[PDB]
Amino acid sequence: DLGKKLLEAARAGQDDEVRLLLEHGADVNARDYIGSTPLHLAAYYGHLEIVRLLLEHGADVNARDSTGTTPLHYAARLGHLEIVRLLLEHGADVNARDAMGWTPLHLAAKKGHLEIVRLLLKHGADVNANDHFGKTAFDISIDNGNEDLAEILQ
Repeated sequence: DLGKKLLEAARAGQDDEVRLLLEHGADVNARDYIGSTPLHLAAYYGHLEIVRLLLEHGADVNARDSTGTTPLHYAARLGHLEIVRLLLEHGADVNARDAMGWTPLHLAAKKGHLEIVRLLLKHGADVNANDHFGKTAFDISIDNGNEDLAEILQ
């Protein structure tokens, strides 16, 4: 159906094809078999323009897949700064927790993405949020010995 096509196009970074499918009425929140939406896949693969088009056509900014992962979780983990920025501006839940209890801040902390960390903090990320391991993003920075991040967070 059109939603399957939309999922594939979003994943592939096909700006024009996504716009075409949306204009022919593809379900903007179509789900794959793990509950990914197109916005998840665009966030994962770093397709800014596609995230923009999807939001414009009423994509759920706070969709969760079957594991509780949101698009912002992917963008934060995979280092896509400008996707983090756009998602945040469209109302992404800065403190969403995935199945492990990780917020975007935790995930950006794990991968050492300093500008994402700072941007998350500007938009109200909870520096005291504990994951299911009992760790804050600051604990993670101390466990990775990432001085720059620990300095930002401490």
